[PDB]
Amino acid sequence: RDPTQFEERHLKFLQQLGKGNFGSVEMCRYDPLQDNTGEVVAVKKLQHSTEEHLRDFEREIEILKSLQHDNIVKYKGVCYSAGRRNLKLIMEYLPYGSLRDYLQKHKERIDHIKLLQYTSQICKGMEYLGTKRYIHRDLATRNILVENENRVKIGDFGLTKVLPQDKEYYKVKEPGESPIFWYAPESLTESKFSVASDVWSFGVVLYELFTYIEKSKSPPAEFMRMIGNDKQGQMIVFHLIELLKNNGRLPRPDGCPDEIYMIMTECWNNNVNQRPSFRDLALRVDQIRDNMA
Ligand SMILES: Nc1n[nH]c2ccc(Br)cc12
Repeated sequence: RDPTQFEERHLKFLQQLGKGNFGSVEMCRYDPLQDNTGEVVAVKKLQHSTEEHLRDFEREIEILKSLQHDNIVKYKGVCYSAGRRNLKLIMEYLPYGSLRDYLQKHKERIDHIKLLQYTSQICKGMEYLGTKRYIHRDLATRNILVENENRVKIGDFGLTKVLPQDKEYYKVKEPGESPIFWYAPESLTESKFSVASDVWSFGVVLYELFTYIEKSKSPPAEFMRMIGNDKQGQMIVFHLIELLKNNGRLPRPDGCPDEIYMIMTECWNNNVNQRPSFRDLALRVDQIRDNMA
């Protein structure tokens, strides 16, 4: 029998874990003996399993399956439905949930040493991803999962794209729901996504971590304040682009160490080529951890 081949009939629903963009994730027990002793897994499925969505979902599955790293959620297998060929992605279940909820829950009880451990781990997952020429496009604390107190993993790849052989960016022609408050200026203006725009988003993740997910301090709350809460729909994007062009930025989180703040601000460079590399960020973060320890 194939362990990566899961029969949907044996999957028992336990609880809902999240909904992002097109897919929904559920906690399920794979219980073929039907006695509640089987493994608990996370199961991602599509809410609207159209032709086009299914095609994109299958590419996402191949992306995750190709990744093997301590800080990337583990692929376990796939479910296939008879007939129209609906797909479910089976992944390891990480019991402490999303980093966003985890931090929002425990707040400052998670100290700076711990936050920088998570930062380094996120950096390393992204650096590895980049070696495969994948662009995440959706790096945010809501897409990072907590395995235990000492380890986080990048947990969703629903927007992930593979770079063309000959280009260092991927251009999205018809944008869907976009996390614009995590987007680099060139992603907003030209829909260009690259390792460097992932670095920009990583700076926003660093901001998220050091604000402890204080709601009034979220990137959407802060950017909306800066452009004016009166701005709506497409005008938000127009004014955000103008703000960023004029070096409008998220503020330093209260109590943030200057060395960490410096990293955020370097990630948020309008000049794409001047943003740091994930290889260098991992080294820099680990050095800061070493100095603190
Ligand atoms: N809690 C989780 N464990 N594993 C997951 C995979 C994807 C998503 Br979304 C959540 C989880």
